[PDB]
Amino acid sequence: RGSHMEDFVRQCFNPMIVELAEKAMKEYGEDPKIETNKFAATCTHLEVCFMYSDGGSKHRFEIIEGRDRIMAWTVVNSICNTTGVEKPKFLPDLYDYKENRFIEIGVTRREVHIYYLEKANKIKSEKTHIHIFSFTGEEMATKADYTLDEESRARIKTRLFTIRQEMASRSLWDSFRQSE
Amino acid sequence: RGSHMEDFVRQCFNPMIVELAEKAMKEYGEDPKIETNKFAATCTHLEVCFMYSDGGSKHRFEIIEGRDRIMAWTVVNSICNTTGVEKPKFLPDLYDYKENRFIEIGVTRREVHIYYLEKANKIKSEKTHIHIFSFTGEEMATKADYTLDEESRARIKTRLFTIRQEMASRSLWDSFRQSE
Amino acid sequence: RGSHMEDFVRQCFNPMIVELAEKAMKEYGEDPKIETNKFAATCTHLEVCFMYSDGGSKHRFEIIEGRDRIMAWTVVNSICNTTGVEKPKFLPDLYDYKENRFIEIGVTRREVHIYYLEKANKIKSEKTHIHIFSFTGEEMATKADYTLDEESRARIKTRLFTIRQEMASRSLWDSFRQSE
Amino acid sequence: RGSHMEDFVRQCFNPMIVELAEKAMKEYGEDPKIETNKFAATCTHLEVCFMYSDGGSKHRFEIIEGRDRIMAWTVVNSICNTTGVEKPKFLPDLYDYKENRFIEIGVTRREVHIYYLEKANKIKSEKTHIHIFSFTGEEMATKADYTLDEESRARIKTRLFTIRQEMASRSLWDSFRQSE
Ligand SMILES: O=C1NCCc2cccc(c2)OCCCCOc2cccc(c2)C2=NC(=O)C(O)C1=N2
Ligand SMILES: O=C1NCCc2cccc(c2)OCCCCOc2cccc(c2)C2=NC(=O)C(O)C1=N2
Ligand SMILES: O=C1NCCc2cccc(c2)OCCCCOc2cccc(c2)C2=NC(=O)C(O)C1=N2
Ligand SMILES: O=C1NCCc2cccc(c2)OCCCCOc2cccc(c2)C2=NC(=O)C(O)C1=N2
Ligand SMILES: [Mn+2]
Ligand SMILES: [Mn+2]
Ligand SMILES: [Mn+2]
Ligand SMILES: [Mn+2]
Ligand SMILES: [Mn+2]
Ligand SMILES: [Mn+2]
Ligand SMILES: [Mn+2]
Ligand SMILES: [Mn+2]
Repeated sequence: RGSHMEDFVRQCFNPMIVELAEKAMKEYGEDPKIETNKFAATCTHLEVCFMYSDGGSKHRFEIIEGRDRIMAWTVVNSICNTTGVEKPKFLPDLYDYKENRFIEIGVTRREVHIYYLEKANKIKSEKTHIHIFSFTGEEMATKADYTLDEESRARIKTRLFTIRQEMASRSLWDSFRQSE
Repeated sequence: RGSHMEDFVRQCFNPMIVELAEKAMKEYGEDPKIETNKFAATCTHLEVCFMYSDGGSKHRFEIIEGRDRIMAWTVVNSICNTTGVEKPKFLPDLYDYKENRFIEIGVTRREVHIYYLEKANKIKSEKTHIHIFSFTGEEMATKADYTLDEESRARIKTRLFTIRQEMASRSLWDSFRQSE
Repeated sequence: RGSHMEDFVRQCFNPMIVELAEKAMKEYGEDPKIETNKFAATCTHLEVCFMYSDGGSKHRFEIIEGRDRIMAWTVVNSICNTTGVEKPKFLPDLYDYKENRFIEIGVTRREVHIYYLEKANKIKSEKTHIHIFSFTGEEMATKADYTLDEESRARIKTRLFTIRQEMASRSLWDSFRQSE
Repeated sequence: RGSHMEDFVRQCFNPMIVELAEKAMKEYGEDPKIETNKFAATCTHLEVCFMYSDGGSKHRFEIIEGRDRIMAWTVVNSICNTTGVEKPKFLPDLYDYKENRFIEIGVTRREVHIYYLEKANKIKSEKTHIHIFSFTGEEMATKADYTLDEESRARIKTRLFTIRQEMASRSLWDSFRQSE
């Protein structure tokens, strides 16, 4: 295919993130060489989920994103069967052992307002906490409970805007923006 | 022997846990290739003991389980001879430098209620703290003092239920359950 | 060139610091083999900046010094575009996610009093926090807010005086002092 | 020489401790192959000093023991010239950046009472904090200020008694005891 977006994704993100995103897309019938915008988004979503899990105390989070579908659901079942929390219909991204709730992390190129609306209406488990990040430095969380402290969330916002700058410097941002 | 339980234990637990469990069983005249249920249980008990020791503050715990019998008793003697705590008749699993007591960690396929009864009656040192975990997500500790915080114990419960699911998915749980 | 200062810098600082200082000087048209005093100063400034970033809590600081000019400004733009802080005219050394301000770290062979005066007058962004260290063990910070706790700053002062002793023992301090 | 004490020291302590003790003894005209009791004591003293430095918060301690005489005094001079603390006449073992004092750590086979007396009378700098450990599990510190918390000191006491047991099991304790 020879996409410019593909070579930028491989130099922007670390090899473990790229490998997990490639495996995730292929598992769902998506090709990272063609759907290069989806390739960038899944890497971005993966890195955001991992910085998020690094922001709290040790042992605080259980990472669901980044596993295969079967093993991700297996850990969800164990979390539900040991904490009594209701089983979510869709795969979440983390579990907060402190607040005892699942977290769905979103990363959007639109307003954080409209994307949360889509995710809140998509998921039926109203117990699942939602936390949205934008590429412009905005965020929005369920009940205005942002889970982490200010500095951990600020790192994610800074990293997101750096990716945007790197994309625009290569004339790839406009195609990435009008693709969500 | 060629046991399905053997190959699952080697892929479920990390190689250091398997090696320590193999050495522990052989030291007591048990063969991991035949007593494959005991092989799974000792690996599970070993991993639970190590996650437990990782749950507290640094330097808080002294790990007794996972050593050879002679060296495990040597550290117990040093702990007793330096803290004044009475020497337990049976080998415990950890020592809590914070609460100044030995901890016996149990992992059961039955009710956490009955297993503690067996361990409390087995040990005569009533000073030794007892902490039981089940594969269903229940726990029970001496004086209702669970030592660690909620999230460290929840990780162990989640991990235990994941092992149960992995066993049942391979049709090995029923033999493991009716073997304790 | 065969400078004694060059061989001391390579044995005093760790190879990653030397490599970053060499790249920084060459990027600005300076040669570490000739401008050996500048070579020592940039290594010292780099090490001080990194010990500083290690002094606070995790995630607290964003390191700007030690990057290439383009990437350093790219992260600054993301920090400004996500926190609303005004863009500084000159490249700072760190960003404090806790106090929400940029930090300019200085290391001087003169009085900490006069060097801050030069840096305060050089920078127009009065929001940028200034923190000066001397080779004699003195420090001076904006609004007397020294950011870190006492022990993290004391380590830097101790390290600075050790470098001075190592220089004087090799008869290189006097040339280094009367060069700033 | 072929000493039993020599081979036990090499299997009891980690190779970095043995190497530092060997270098320390040779620097003072002592041979680890002959003065095997001194070899064991210097390894024990070195390990105790390092567990001690690991007991406090990060950045809290500056390790003086384990360096060459010239570099150990160079760091002492920098600590004194930056904190204003008086220069000790004899090399201490650590510096407490929290309490702003040097620490002399002793390890004795006699009563902690008599050994402190020798060290307090040896050193003239009454500012230098003294902390003694015994192989029986006793300790004694200046002004009853034990610096670290209870659990960090208990680890050192446990480790000391384990070394004693390992020595006595090899019939080397009695020669080690009546050698101090
Ligand atoms: O967890 C998730 N799993 C999805 C795995 C996946 C990978 C590749 C293709 C695909 C599914 O099909 C897309 C189905 C229609 C959904 O449209 C999108 C588009 C882009 C991102 C997301 C969803 C998304 N955002 C998140 O925040 C997530 O957590 C999350 N997906
Ligand atoms: O510490 C322990 N050391 C035992 C070492 C050992 C290994 C292999 C065989 C064996 C002994 O013989 C069994 C003797 C009869 C005891 O029956 C069992 C069966 C299964 C687990 C345990 C005990 C057990 N549960 C714990 O919780 C422990 O801590 C613990 N053992
Ligand atoms: O961030 C910085 N970037 C400068 C990068 C650089 C490297 C090599 C040569 C050069 C610039 O040209 C010098 C231009 C005139 C400035 O004179 C000096 C001399 C010595 C140190 C500094 C400035 C300095 N002190 C700091 O504290 C800094 O943070 C800092 N520089
Ligand atoms: O720091 C120290 N540096 C000494 C370096 C050294 C190594 C080998 C031989 C030697 C000196 O000559 C001995 C001179 C007479 C002193 O007798 C002893 C005997 C055994 C231990 C100590 C002192 C001692 N105890 C501590 O606690 C220390 O801190 C400490 N030494
Ligand atoms: Mn997801
Ligand atoms: Mn998500
Ligand atoms: Mn046990
Ligand atoms: Mn047990
Ligand atoms: Mn700078
Ligand atoms: Mn600077
Ligand atoms: Mn000493
Ligand atoms: Mn000493």
